Amino acid sequence: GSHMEKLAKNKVISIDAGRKYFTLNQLKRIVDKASELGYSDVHLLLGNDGLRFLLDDMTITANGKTYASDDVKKAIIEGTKAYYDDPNGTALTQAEVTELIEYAKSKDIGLIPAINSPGHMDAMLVAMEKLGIKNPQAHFDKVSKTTMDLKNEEAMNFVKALIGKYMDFFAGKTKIFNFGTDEYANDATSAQGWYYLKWYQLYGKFAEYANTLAAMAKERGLQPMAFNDGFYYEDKDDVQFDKDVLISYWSKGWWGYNLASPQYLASKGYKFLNTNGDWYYILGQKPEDGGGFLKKAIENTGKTPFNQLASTKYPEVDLPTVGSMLSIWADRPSAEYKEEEIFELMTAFADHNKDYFRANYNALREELAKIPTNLEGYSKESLEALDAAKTALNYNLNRNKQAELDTLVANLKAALQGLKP
Ligand SMILES: CC(=O)N[C@H]1/C(=N/O)O[C@H](CO)[C@@H](O)[C@@H]1O
Repeated sequence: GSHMEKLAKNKVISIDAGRKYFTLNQLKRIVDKASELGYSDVHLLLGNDGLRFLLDDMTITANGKTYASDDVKKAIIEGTKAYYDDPNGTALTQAEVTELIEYAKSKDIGLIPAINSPGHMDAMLVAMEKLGIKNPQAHFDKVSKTTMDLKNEEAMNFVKALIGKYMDFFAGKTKIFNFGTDEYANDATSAQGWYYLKWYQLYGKFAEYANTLAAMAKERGLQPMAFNDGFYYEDKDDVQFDKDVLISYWSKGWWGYNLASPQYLASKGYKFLNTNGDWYYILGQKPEDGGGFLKKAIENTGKTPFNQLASTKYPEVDLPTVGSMLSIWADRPSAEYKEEEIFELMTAFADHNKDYFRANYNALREELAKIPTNLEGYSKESLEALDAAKTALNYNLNRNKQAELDTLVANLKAALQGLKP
């Protein structure tokens, strides 16, 4: 409602760097563009099908043994390559992600990492086989290639420990950690995972897994995030979930795929990051394919309100959100990533919501850096003018006031150009 509240909401661009590889530089250009358009965060899937992030030390202790760091890396590379051997690269390094966090911090952009499980973990599944964990995959109408078997303790201990090490790295570097939990063995159930889980009475074990991951996150000072799919499926509460989880809500599903309504989750106390399916772009999707092609995503940045949760009509239904997230996915990871399409889409979201997005502070930052470090040998006339310009700076401006901001920075330049001994 207020100027302050709107700017305090999260405005997030999501990048699926799990299915598909992105260079440090491509990610830095995304954060750049995120900063310029007044976003607050970049949500970066690192484990999503492919596992595209390796820590310097990947030693894992589970199952009463330890798996050598070198073995863990080699296995993961193999797992990720088997999902998709991307010719542009395999995994980002620790040094790369650390630099991306520092860089994003310098531009007032948070990073929100995601490592997906128990679904979307093709690469982890293969890696576990290579490390001597047999049959880690869930098994329904056929053996899953995507999802871990909830009954396999050996696989479960390994993954939990692996997610731990990832969370240890992000602790004190990022505020939020997304553990995902979307799509339970959809490839093995004709996209009816949750129905299969309830049918087999494994849904309770699903919640246990999810609740464990939320507690792990919290223990290490990370806000846990997850997608909506798995929580209180079909609005039933026979099986309980951690209430502290930030729910990234993208859709209520479709016929026979009966996700909890956002009304039901709100009534359970959840906060949402509005990740509306309407805003999805899948790299390379064409009009003729239906779903999230670029021109529909761009049109929806106007048509679907900022605060509208999927399946609800806003403002008739008005549920509290912490902010909204626009998502770029790489379902066919060999599709070409075309920066400008993403930029055009980010820009369109920001342009239709100028009251939510910050102005562009990059020019201001450039100018503040041109301030001399000592500045003790200049006149008092020169410095009074620089004091007054520095004081008149406004960091609270939204995207409707670029001009108002540019003037302020112009005066800072003039005062800096105005100094003299
Ligand atoms: C949370 C989520 O969105 N999960 C999948 C998805 N579910 O509808 O659609 C996207 C685009 O097809 C996929 O890339 C996602 O991995």
